Amino acid sequence: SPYGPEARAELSSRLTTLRNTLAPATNDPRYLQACGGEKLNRFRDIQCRRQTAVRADLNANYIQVGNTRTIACQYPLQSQLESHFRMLAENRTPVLAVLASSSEIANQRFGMPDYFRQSGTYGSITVESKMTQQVGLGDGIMADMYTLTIREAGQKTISVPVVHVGNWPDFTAVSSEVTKALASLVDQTAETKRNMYESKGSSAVADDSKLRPVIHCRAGVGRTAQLIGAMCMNDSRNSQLSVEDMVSQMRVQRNGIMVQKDEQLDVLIKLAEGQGRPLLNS
Amino acid sequence: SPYGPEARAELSSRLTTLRNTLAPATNDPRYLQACGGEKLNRFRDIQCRRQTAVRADLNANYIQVGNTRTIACQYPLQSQLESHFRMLAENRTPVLAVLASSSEIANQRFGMPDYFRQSGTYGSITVESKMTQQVGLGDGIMADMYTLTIREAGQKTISVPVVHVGNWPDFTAVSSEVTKALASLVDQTAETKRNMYESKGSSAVADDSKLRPVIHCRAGVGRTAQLIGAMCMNDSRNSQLSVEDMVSQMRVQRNGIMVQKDEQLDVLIKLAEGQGRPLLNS
Ligand SMILES: O=[N+]([O-])c1ccc(O)c(OS(=O)(=O)O)c1
Ligand SMILES: O=[N+]([O-])c1ccc(O)c(OS(=O)(=O)O)c1
Repeated sequence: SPYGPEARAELSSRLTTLRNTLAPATNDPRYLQACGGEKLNRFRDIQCRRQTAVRADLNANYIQVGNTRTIACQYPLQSQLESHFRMLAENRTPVLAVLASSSEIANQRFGMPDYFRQSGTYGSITVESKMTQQVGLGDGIMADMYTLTIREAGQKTISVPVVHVGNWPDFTAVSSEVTKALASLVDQTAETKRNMYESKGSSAVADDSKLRPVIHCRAGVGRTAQLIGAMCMNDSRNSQLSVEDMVSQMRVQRNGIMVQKDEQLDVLIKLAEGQGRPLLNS
Repeated sequence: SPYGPEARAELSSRLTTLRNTLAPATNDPRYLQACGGEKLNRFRDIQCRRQTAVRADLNANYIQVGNTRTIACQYPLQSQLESHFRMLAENRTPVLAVLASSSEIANQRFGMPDYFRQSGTYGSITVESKMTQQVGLGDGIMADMYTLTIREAGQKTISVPVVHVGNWPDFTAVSSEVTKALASLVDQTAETKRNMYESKGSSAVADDSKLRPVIHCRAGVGRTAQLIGAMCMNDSRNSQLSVEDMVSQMRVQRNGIMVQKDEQLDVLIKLAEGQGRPLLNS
């Protein structure tokens, strides 16, 4: 069977080799180094591939999986909020998906600023947050939506749709079903916003680096990778892209931890199976 | 005014761009293609989004607008009736809303079989039609109700409540007041039937692809989309979902013609205004 134990063990074997190869050495030239000064990485061992880095002072990467273009990042550190908002505004972000829970954000020990549910001033940037719809995803998991309006003197004002999975559970994986519902919602939100930009003749439409959904959880490697994998499977342009391809691509373009847990890879396996998409490359 | 000429012009503009982007190319990969064979699309330019298609041999789509889950389809071709009945039964359809007029049905040149007002045999499926209540909706518009009992050897017998509005003319919008009364009746009918299935511990309750109201008119883009929009505004879970959201969601999940006529979009605007719901996204 293409989705049996033997196939799963082979997929695991190829991915483990790749994680090992991509493990960051001290002062690794493959990875962004703090430039710095200020702490760049939220976690010491969770680093940001230099050649696909979005900004020199964020832990954030452009990732293309097949045809699917995204940005994946860590939850921005306190010091990084201005730069983070500048990334969001410059990208003409069509959806920001935050997969860290309300309980994580509320936990002062974790240093995850509640930057999208309240208004605020961050250096030369001001941000206004407004609550919009709430969408159930299944299993009682809820997406709370917002718009963030980012203002800065001498810059165009940009509003960004936010999808926040406020009760992502901390003790269990989220199911493939909830994952698929979340990828659909995030993709739909992006498509509505991207359409507005296309309608106005935005020059961002022509720029490979712009109009990318931005996805973060806490480290930007576990929950983030599970959603990015599900989004690439939702994309009609990605026929025949294997699970091995998707995960290898996320790993090379961000770090070797992308899809951090077995349960996360299992979701991607189950979604692929549902589509009759291959796990392994021939 | 957020409901004035300027707002409405901007809404139309965004919706037009989307329709144009969604236009099906010859052999478009975003859309379901005829599997042979028999005609799939009742109208060659009214196509069925592949990623949300219900069955490979029907022009029919799962649509979720905010939290509201439905199925929208074209009036089934004769050769599609058997598959159409199998969709209805497998979905444990809580209500089937038919918005095609008695005149259209009667017009033999339109090829719209009278599949719900009479009993019949469709391959291995037998269907028994029984008339139930009649509910007036305003402006002399009438909802005629039925119960379709679908039987097939070795399969569970399923009964489907039908709401047929036989006097909503093709290419028109009934008033916002009639639309609101029809959405209430359709939602109420589904609620009663869904309750029955829950009382019996039906497995369909847990399944997101099942228990969806099914709505069709002739093409499944005009009158259908007006009703679906009204149903989503009747759903208490959809606070702050904009008209721009609702229509963009219907378009991405079926085709770019959803909400075919200005007058239909006008009913949705008028219903939104009545609720202080936004027309546009920020
Ligand atoms: O490795 N980590 O540093 C790490 C820490 C906490 C997380 O919750 C996590 O998972 S993640 O946020 O889904 O990527 C990853
Ligand atoms: O868009 N169309 O090409 C189309 C064709 C026939 C219809 O009868 C129609 O109207 S509809 O049945 O209310 O969707 C729409």
